[PDB]
Amino acid sequence: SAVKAARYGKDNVRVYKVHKDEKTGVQTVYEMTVCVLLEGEIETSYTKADNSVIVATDSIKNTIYITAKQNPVTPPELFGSILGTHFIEKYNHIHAAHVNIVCHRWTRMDIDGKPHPHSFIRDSEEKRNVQVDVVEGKGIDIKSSLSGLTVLKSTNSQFWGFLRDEYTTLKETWDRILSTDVDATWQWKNFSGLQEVRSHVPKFDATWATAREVTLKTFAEDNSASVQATMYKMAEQILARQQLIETVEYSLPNKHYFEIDLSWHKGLQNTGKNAEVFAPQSDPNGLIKCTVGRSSLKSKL
Amino acid sequence: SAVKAARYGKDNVRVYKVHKDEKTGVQTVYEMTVCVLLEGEIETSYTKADNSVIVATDSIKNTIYITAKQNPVTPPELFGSILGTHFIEKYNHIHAAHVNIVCHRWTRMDIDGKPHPHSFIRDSEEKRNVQVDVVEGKGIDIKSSLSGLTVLKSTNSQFWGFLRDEYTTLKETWDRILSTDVDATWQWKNFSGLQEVRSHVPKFDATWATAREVTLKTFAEDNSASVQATMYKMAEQILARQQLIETVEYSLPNKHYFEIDLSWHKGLQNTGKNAEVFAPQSDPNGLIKCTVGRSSLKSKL
Amino acid sequence: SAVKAARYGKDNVRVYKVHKDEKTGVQTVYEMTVCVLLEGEIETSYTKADNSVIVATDSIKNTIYITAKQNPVTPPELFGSILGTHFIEKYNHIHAAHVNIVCHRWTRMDIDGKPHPHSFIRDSEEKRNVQVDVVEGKGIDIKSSLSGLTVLKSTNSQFWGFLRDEYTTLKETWDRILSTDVDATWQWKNFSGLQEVRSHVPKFDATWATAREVTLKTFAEDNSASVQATMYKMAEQILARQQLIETVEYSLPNKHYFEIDLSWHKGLQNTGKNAEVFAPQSDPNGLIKCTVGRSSLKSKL
Amino acid sequence: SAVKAARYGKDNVRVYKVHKDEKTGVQTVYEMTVCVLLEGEIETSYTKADNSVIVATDSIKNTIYITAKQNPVTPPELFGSILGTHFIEKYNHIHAAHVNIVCHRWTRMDIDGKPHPHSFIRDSEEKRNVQVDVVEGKGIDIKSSLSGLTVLKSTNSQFWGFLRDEYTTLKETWDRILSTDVDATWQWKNFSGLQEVRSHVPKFDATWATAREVTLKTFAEDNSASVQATMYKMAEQILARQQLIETVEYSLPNKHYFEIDLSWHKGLQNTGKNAEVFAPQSDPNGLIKCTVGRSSLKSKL
Ligand SMILES: *O([O])[C@@]12[N]C(=O)N([C])C1=NC(=O)[N]C2=O
Ligand SMILES: *O([O])[C@@]12[N]C(=O)N([C])C1=NC(=O)[N]C2=O
Ligand SMILES: *O([O])[C@@]12[N]C(=O)N([C])C1=NC(=O)[N]C2=O
Ligand SMILES: *O([O])[C@@]12[N]C(=O)N([C])C1=NC(=O)[N]C2=O
Repeated sequence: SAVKAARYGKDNVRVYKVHKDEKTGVQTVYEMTVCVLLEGEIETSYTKADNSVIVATDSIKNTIYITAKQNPVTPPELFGSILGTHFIEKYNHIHAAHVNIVCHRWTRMDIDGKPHPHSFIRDSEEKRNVQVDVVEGKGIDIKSSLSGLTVLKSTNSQFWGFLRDEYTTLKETWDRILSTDVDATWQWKNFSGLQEVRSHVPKFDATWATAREVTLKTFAEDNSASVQATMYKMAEQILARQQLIETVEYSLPNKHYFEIDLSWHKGLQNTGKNAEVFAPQSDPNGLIKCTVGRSSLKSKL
Repeated sequence: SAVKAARYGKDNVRVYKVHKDEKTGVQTVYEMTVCVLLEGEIETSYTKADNSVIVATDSIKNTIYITAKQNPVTPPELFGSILGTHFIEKYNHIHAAHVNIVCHRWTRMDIDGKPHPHSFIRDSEEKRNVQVDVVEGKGIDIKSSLSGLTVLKSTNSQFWGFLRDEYTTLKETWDRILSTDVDATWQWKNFSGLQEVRSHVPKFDATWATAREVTLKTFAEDNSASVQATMYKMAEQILARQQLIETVEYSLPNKHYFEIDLSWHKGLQNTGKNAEVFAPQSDPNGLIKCTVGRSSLKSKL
Repeated sequence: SAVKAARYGKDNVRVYKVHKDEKTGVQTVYEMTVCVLLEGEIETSYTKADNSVIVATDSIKNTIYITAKQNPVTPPELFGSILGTHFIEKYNHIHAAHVNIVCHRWTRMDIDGKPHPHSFIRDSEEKRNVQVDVVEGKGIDIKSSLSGLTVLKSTNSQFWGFLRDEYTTLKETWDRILSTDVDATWQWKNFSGLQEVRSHVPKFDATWATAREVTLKTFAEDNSASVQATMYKMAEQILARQQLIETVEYSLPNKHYFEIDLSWHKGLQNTGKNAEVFAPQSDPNGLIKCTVGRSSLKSKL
Repeated sequence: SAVKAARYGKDNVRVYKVHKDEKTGVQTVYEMTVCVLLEGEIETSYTKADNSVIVATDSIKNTIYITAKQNPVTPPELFGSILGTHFIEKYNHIHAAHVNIVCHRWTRMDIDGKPHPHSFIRDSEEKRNVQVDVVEGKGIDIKSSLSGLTVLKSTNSQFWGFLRDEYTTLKETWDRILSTDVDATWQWKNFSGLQEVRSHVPKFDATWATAREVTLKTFAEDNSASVQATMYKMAEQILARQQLIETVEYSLPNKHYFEIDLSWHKGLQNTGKNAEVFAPQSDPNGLIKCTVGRSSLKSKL
């Protein structure tokens, strides 16, 4: 036998950081969950009980907290790049660091119409995430995402004109509920190293904000022909607004809300135009995915 | 043997309702999870295989949807009262109905600064709940609550002066993080029936809003001596603002954020006044409870 | 305002203990999650910022680990009684201790047909639990339970003869699937203190084993008329087999498996006698409860 | 813009099937959760609101149940292959089907020492899974796995000789607890189509059983130098026992159990040789991965 692939490290490292402005009194908090997995010349730890090649996962944990103490933790694209770069620079035999960060929301409270200097609310379980792959000799590859953004529209969604054969029971509809949990990912151009990442720092928060804005406005305003058609519109707009991202990926469940025929009970009308009460379905669910990039076709367009 | 207590029914009934204003185009959505459990002269279903006394749980489910079609689903205190009253009135041998409702958030989206007529966001997993116990001959007992309201303050929390003995290792502190998930319950005066509940309908939304407002403002503004002291202040204020509630209950976890001593690494200072990076602890957690009512002591106060 | 009820303590305290027989080499492991909440003369911690009356939750945590080091952790009824007794004896002003223990399964592995001396498998997420309420001057009240015991039978369950009215759509059936997650609780006679608990120690494991055995055999063998009828049979048998328990409680979901009519597709027959493929329903679910005790009726039986 | 990748279908489809032997009375149950995602000439559903190319997810759901009615659901490798093959054969424009199956345990109950003909227990949340990728013109690629197999050994695990630098605090140990949740995957040689899959049907259950047996015995018997070293031994043995699998992958968390120093309390000794009571850590956790294949090195071995 031989080792074909290996990576190891510390997962589920919860990290909080506070910034205190002593002049103004305003405090700002950040909370994340971090995973760092390393690759390199480590195969003998598996094959020969050679622990000399292992940077202990406990040490990786320590390093996450030390790096958070010594650097900004925002934007997460930067923090992840600093953290991954540390491992491949510090350890000659480590050649890749894979850093995943989930950022948790702590939104400043407004009390009596004024932002409070040191109190926060988890205003959504929506996350902002990064996946930062730092590969020695091959730069830094970053995927940024938002996830757990749960939305519903009560009309202006349709689904008709789909294939119908002997496996089909679904009725066409010109007016349905559409609800999803949005997972949207934008993948950046490869960066050559940490200096290039730093050179683009403002673009990270700006592009996350664009992605979120476009997602919400397109969902709300598109009289949707399908999940497929709507998500594509989102992706094409995000690509148009940031030239440093190469692709946009969406993964969207179709969280079904079924009509309830009540006509068996006193002739109650609760379908079609009279549909008011629905049964949300926990499972199963449609699942619709696509990755959108920029065109390179010049004929047969 | 004999049956000492029994109740049965349908749990986890997911319900959506939409209201459409055809004049304005504005749509409003409601989503809940409902449980209804019945009591009455049902013991022979357990002891004698007598199913004649069972209103099938499937029928209870149907009844939840029919009742939602024929009545408002808001405020949940009213919906639960209508629903519970139905069972004890319709079925002579059913003498209590226990209705639990969890209301899920669907907050209207603002798009380009304007409220959208038919698009919504799950802006928090915070819930608004009711427990409505409709007992034949003994009226309607309602407990209203908010739950899953997750908050954090980064300073202006203290904990010192606690008992110290041979089991104690905890350091006193004059400046710590305080974070919790708020579960707050207000219990209403007994109502004689559905007419009395209806007579107080506006008070339900108003009292939920007061409870939420008081919770947030007191959390944010109290330079807290303990979880105990802060929660008591919340409860006393809510009681002062609604004379139809008899008690207020809080159940609050103390979700610990531990300092991380980094002085072993290059003399890094990350404790006390220099504490910036903390380790959120998933478990264990303090758990602090109290039920507050109005005083009746006239001496030794 | 005044404090009407209060309790506080530490929740979610994970505890492992190992026993090592140095003569044989056999090791035995125990893992639990513990909650201890205290009551007593603590109201001034809420009303007056008086922390002197608070035994810190951190200290309660320490005490759980110290007590586990100094005593057996099995049976959990005993451990919980020792632990609760400690708080009301050690602290004059603490007058009740409420101890909840969830015991996690670590079943010894059999390797090549022989029990391994120090390797274990989580063979089920089924739990064994206790609730031990130690109340100064009023002894020790113990509720023991098993929970998360998930079972299914593919026939020999029926449900017919239930009430039928204008809310009813459910078809009678003489052959259905029955599946549940069993939560069964037995409540012991009040014990006067720790000596009386100790005097009955062997009965705890024996009664848990009886409850489990009776549950499984009755589920498997009863040609069930309803969940109600089957659960009652379980309870009556457990009461008959242990005179020191006063009541038995079951709480059982009816986890529905729906037939799927496929006759629209090539005349496929998949209902009634030809039902082979079913759709498990995640929600909603029936929920059926009862508490059974010993009879005291002497007439009209 | 253009579509670079797309797939869509139905997720979270719960499926039960029963087999009834009418001669013997013995019934056997199967329960799974299924996901099927399709690829093909579908880009215009995203770019042009062309629903004609969409086989509705609802129809995919119907097809899962129909296929389960008309075919064996075991082994899952076969069922997934039949199901995926159906989509690429039935629909000219569909060119890949990605089928994921999670199989849930229903183990026959033994009652009074005899296997019961129609009653079952969920004896573990451990799963058996498959990922079957059916790609037109490129056969069938199958990955089989077991997951959620939670184990612990109380001794005969070590971790010493790891890299030590200025980021390291971890103590070397020659005797620790080792606990994990095993996720083990074996990837089969590419199969040319459904006939080749069928030709190897007995190997699927046999190889799952080997993987499980090897996992448990190696975990129990290896005096482990590290998670890395132990998992490699598992993988090499599985490869040696089935020539039709090309690689074996393990993904193992190191679920830490920390010693508790109690020497501050009455000199209690609970470390090293006297360690009996430990604190299981929910997070963070080590995470150790490797993919093992057969060697092809002929020099510098
Ligand atoms: O995804 O869920 C489908 N299949 C289906 O049955 N639907 C009702 C869907 N709606 C869609 O928007 N697209 C789609 O492919
Ligand atoms: O609850 O968690 C405690 N015990 C304790 O150790 N603490 C740090 C606490 N803080 C409090 O506010 N109150 C309390 O009783
Ligand atoms: O509980 O789920 C019911 N109601 C119902 O509709 N059922 C199919 C049930 N089966 C039962 O065993 N009992 C019962 O009351
Ligand atoms: O993985 O958790 C480590 N790092 C570490 O700190 N450990 C205690 C580990 N034990 C291991 O078996 N391997 C490893 O790399």
